[PDB]
Amino acid sequence: LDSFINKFAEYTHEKWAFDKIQNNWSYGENVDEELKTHPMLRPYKTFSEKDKEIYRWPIKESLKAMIAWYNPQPPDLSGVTLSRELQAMAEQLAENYHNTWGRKKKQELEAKGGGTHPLLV
Repeated sequence: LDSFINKFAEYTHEKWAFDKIQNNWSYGENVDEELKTHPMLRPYKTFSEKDKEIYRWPIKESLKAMIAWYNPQPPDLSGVTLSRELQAMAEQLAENYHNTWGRKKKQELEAKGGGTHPLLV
């Protein structure tokens, strides 16, 4: 929504960075079998533009469509369970993954030169 949204990509990385050290992916060049390292061992608060292809505007529109209608520690988010006022809204948030990306999914197989997939339901 605001400049705080840049810290949401931190959370997506804070959980994503924490398990790598937990699972031998420490640091040094990239994800690899012979190396078994963590490529992006760096906070997103002061980040480069390589994650702007995943986070930012794609995650902004994730948080902007709603208004229309190094060992980081990610905190626990399940402190408050989503009641039916919000549980059915996550039923709509999961619908976004098949609407925003699903529309691209229809435009993914129709912009390659053919192909069909049963997921289009």
